[PDB]
Amino acid sequence: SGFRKMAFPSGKVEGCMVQVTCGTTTLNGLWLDDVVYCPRHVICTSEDMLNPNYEDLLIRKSNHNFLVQAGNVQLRVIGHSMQNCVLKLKVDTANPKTPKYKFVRIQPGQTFSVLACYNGSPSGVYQCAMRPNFTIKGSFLNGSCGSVGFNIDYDCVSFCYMHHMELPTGVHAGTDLEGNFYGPFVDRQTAQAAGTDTTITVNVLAWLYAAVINGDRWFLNRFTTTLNDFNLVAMKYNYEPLTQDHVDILGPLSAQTGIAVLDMCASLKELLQNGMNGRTILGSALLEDEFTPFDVVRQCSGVTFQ
Amino acid sequence: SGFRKMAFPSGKVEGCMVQVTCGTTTLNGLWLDDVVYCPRHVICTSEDMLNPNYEDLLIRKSNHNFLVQAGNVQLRVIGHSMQNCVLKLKVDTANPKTPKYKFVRIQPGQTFSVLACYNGSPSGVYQCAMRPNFTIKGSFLNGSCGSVGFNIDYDCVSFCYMHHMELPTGVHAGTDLEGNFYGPFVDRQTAQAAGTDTTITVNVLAWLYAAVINGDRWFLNRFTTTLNDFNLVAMKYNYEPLTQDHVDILGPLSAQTGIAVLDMCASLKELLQNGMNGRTILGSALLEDEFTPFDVVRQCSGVTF
Ligand SMILES: O=C(CN1Cc2ccc(Cl)cc2[C@@]2(CCN(c3cncc4ccccc34)C2=O)C1)NCC1CC1
Ligand SMILES: O=C(CN1Cc2ccc(Cl)cc2[C@@]2(CCN(c3cncc4ccccc34)C2=O)C1)NCC1CC1
Ligand SMILES: [Cl-]
Repeated sequence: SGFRKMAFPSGKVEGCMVQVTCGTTTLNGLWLDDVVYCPRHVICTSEDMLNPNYEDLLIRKSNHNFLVQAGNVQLRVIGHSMQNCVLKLKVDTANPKTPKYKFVRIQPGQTFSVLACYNGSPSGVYQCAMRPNFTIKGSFLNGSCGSVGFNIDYDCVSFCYMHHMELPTGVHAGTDLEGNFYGPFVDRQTAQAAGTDTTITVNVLAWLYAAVINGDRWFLNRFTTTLNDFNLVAMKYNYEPLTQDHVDILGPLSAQTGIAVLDMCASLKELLQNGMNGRTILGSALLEDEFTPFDVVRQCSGVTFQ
Repeated sequence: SGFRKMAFPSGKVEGCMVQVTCGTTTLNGLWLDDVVYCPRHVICTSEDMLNPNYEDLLIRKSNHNFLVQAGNVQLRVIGHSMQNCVLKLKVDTANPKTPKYKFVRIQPGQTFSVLACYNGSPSGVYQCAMRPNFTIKGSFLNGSCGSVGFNIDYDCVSFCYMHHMELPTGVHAGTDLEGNFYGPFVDRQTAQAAGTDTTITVNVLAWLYAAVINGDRWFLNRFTTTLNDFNLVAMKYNYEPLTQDHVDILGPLSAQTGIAVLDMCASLKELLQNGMNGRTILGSALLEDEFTPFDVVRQCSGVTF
């Protein structure tokens, strides 16, 4: 029993974190085999950020301008290249702690663990979701750039995020491990703002199923809804539209509890209209949207507390 | 910017988790040097749990009755002993991944990271606090016994909890690594219940300071209070009494924000008597009490391990 915001064990990722320094700029790198991946803005000063010409800044650099430190050992850079917004530093030593891994680009609504790092040293691990506006609500200070997001389903680490910046509203933006930004952001200090964010409806529904599995049903009702009527109401509360794909993905949770997806949608409609009236759901007074259907199945018991 | 419920990196603990099997019971063990530590109830069947005589159950066991598996390697048990509610299995191989460590017993209000494990394999990591009633609000299924709680300071892992059982309300109970239970619990199948819990006041105050550090200031006011007048409010709302020690511990957070502790107490008093009026603090509609003053300082400074 219980339901917590749970991160993947971070050990496999901790063994990949290194410090990358270019001149006066220091940040984190990810060392997999003989390559260290890091944000390309490691080659920029604060003034370079207004309108950086990364190609012009990079051509002036040699391999020995990049200092890479793994623990208390200096790695030797023997090559460098830029791929989108990521710098790939070829080193002369393969990481002996390289886990089984993949680079995966995730969609909004998907969750992942973040290993926050400073100076190549891990400080903490927490769970995040890619928001519908492509930002993440992380906890990152200056020096955290290059910290990564990942999932570890079945002993293989799937790297999905690398940290690059904090937006004026205090939320965060970054790239996949190929250097492609999530959202319409650029690694430039120009006017950029997080678009209006919305609630991840399929995740709220998954978390309501989690509350039912753990033995709570106070929020259910005798009503049902059509998908379009549900969407017409939900969008009035800044909730993402629920698609037929989301209904399909909720199938196993619907089967385990015996509650049809559109019946749970009717409960969600009522909760949006009424609030919780002094009650909580899984120890929360707000509707939680950073647990996916897959996360609930992973954490919750396969047996419902009927 | 940002404020999240953050756990310590779990790598140093993952390298210590093993599977321990005794007959039909399978749970997790902690392998440090040549000893594997695990709940002593690994030697019990469901019927034994009704009224177990652990010394009598243990004397009937040989070293070869304990199957210890580290990854896909079988460890050989060469000795066994019991210390309080923990079983210590001497093995023929020292763990090459043993970190620098200490066994520490924590007080209620203190937080720690839990590395939830099943069959000796880590599944997840989350943060939690020892409640004033000595239970923890964890997330554990059958097979999670032997999973541990810990904190890190520099390179040293301080092991503070080992998981043993779930109570009827869905909360959890366990021991320190010397096998002493937190709370008035026993490792037996009998009627046991979590006592009435209270809110960790010093932690709520620390989290209000974290909200001010992050730009949330709507709840601040021109008022102050005495510690005596605040404690009368705390008792009325099921909050733990705030002591001069708690005020001293909040000193660095008070200095960073320029808000006196008793000044923050007057803000909490008004929140307790009026609610949030449709507002949130750090994305929460409830007053959060599972961040200590040290957790707030550590997260807002970037301490590494
Ligand atoms: O003070 C700056 C200037 N930043 C320009 C800029 C522009 C583009 C890119 Cl890709 C990167 C950056 C920087 C590189 C470091 N960085 C940070 C990343 N993660 C957490 C942070 C926490 C505090 C300060 C900085 C952080 C950036 O956003 C610095 N940004 C933050 C202001 C609130 C808005
Ligand atoms: O059905 C039982 C019988 N338990 C007796 C008992 C008595 C004393 C001790 Cl130390 C241990 C135990 C057991 C050993 C495993 N265990 C569990 C630990 N953590 C999460 C669990 C989740 C589900 C089931 C069991 C769990 C215990 O509490 C099993 N407990 C669950 C009922 C709510 C209360
Ligand atoms: Cl995805």
